[PDB]
Amino acid sequence: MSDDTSLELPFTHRRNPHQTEAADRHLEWLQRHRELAAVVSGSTYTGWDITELASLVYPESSAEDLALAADLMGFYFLFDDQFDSPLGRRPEQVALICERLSAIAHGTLTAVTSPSERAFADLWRRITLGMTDRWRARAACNWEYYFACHPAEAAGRPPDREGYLTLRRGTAAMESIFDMIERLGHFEVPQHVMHHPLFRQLRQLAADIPSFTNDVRSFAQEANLVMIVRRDRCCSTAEACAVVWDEAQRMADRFCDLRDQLPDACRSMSLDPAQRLAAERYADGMALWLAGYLHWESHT
Amino acid sequence: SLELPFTHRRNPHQTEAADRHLEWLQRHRELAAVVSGSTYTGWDITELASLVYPESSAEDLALAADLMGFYFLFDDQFDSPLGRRPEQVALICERLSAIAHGTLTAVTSPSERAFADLWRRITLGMTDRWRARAACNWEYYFACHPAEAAGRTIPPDREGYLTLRRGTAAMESIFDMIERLGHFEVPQHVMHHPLFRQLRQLAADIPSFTNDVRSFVANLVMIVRRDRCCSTAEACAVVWDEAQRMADRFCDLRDQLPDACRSMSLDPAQRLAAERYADGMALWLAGYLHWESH
Repeated sequence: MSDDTSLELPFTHRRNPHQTEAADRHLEWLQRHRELAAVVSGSTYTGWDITELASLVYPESSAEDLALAADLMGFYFLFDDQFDSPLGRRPEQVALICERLSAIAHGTLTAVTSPSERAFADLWRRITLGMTDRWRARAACNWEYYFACHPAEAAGRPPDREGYLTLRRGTAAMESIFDMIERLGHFEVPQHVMHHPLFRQLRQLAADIPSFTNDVRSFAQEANLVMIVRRDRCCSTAEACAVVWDEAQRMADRFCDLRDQLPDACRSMSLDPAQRLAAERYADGMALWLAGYLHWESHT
Repeated sequence: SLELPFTHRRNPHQTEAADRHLEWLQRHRELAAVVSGSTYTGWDITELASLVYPESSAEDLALAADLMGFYFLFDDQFDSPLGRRPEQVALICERLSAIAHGTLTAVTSPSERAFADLWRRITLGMTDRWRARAACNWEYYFACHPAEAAGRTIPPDREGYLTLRRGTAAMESIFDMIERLGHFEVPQHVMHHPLFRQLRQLAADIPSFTNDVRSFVANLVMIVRRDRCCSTAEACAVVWDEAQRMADRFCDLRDQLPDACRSMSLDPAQRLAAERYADGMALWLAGYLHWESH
């Protein structure tokens, strides 16, 4: 698929005005976590364009919070790359590593003893600043979900669609990435907005879309939905790419239809003005995340 | 009847647990008094508990009965003729989530007193790490009720209906209880392995589907019939057949469990926990389905 083509949305991406300052802060973090960063070359790391990604996906965050987003995305890209290796083919070893990382999220790790553990403990300290213990409980469970999927990924080393997508939802870390909308916006969403079915659907759709578009973008290089569809349908490669892209487009359309229905949903619960504003900041945060992500993805 | 390749089991401690459950209802009289005596016993709650957690001790089976009784009694208060104001439901439910997270100032209402008892009993013996997920799943259940109350005012959209029902059915907390009533916690890379995540979602969804077919506009049969412009019989069949397909998939996945565990080189203790977890969901399904058919 052309890097020219984009998913259709009725709004465009935005870019954080603090991108340069946050990039400088991110470079300092990489220096403080040199052992973690050294697992790939400077050229590979720059190729990822991590600070560009952070700026597009959280475009309303402060300089300090944008730097945290950058550090976080760099951790995700570096963590996972560590398993593109013979270690990544040893699920029991992966399970030990990932159990220790979850223990950090839940406050039970006795001592940090690896570069990944040290980097994640720094990030987690910063992530939980200013957030309620109640928010922290869900954020910690979503980190555990992410870490805990990695042994299955290692065991996997052609899967069925449902198994593949179930694994992908975990390894994509989108639940934590959307938890960060609250932390980087300094607010917490009212529980009966968070769990209203309109909002639960916005979150699932915006979480799923990037996994679909990423698999189309990455198919050439590469456990990929385009391959699964091509096999299952016995169709051409270009046909399989279109099937996957078009399902992403259907999800995007449904996301936007539900966003149009948000004011009626809020009024139906008689939200007060502060609750209504939180609901909008949450929905808009997921929308701007998506638009920014898609722009980054088409330019790399 | 929904078909499974294994049968239900029944807890041998049913009578003792039922007596302990009657004592709990006596202690929470104001909550219990909200419905008639014939209506409550027409549910029989301890029968359900005995069938869906058939390997629990007497003491733990009593906790399961008290919990199931709470779900029915708590939800009854929102079953008014015209529905409760959603923002009033939101206040009620925010206070209950606060109990689960340890932040409620004072336990005041009958529902609050009952839930504080149940939550203390549920958390005893479990790690704070387990409690974080269990609390979040209680919070999910409580937090869905304002949306449910709004829905009473006006058939909903299918995807939105099933998104709501997954929350109000409380199946995530009900499966959290497999660990608490079994006195074990499952290894994280078993719990989040895609085989096990699908087992859990399938077993959570099946009872919502069969319950909607059995109870005759917020109902999946009505939604299907309207969307397909089909007959009542075709719509029931669509919903019932979908339930059967999910049960069939559940059992296929359960057949693949040994290979999945070996692929991760689980040790014997971890493998046993994986089996206890999967068997717990399987027995919950078989027992529920038996109870539902009477």
